[PDB]
Amino acid sequence: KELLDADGDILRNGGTYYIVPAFRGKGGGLTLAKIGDESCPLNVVQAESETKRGLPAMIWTPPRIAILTPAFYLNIEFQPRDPPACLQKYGRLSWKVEGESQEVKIAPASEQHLFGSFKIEPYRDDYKLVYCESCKDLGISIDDENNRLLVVKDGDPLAVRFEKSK
Repeated sequence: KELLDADGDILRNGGTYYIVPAFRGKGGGLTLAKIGDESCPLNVVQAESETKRGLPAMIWTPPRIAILTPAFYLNIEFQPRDPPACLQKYGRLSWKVEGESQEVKIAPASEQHLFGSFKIEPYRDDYKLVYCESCKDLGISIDDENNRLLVVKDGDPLAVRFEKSK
């Protein structure tokens, strides 16, 4: 199966997309939030408002191939226009999974791996994101303050689509 954006174009290696929900009524696209006692927004979350596309995400794999497929391991990097000061010296805001909490967060730059651990898979009529420590679905878990945390949640994936950032 081919990985397509919402227009029908195959996803590009190194392309930038908004990662938006395929279903209505439970939040918008993927973005960052500060959680708990953290002063910096290091958690990947779904936007509370369905009207929001979230942050552009650059998706890439080391092989010098022009398109992406479900077989490739991916790095996913948020590219905000106006990153908060605490994240301005990162260079790349790459996703990781924290092993003990299973939360998707932004990695320190020194921790980023050449091959990422994410993949994109068809899911019903849309797509899902998976994390490969076998691979497990990423889904949403609500915290005490109603933040919609992106977490490993095997069997309850967040269904997503990809919109070109432009």
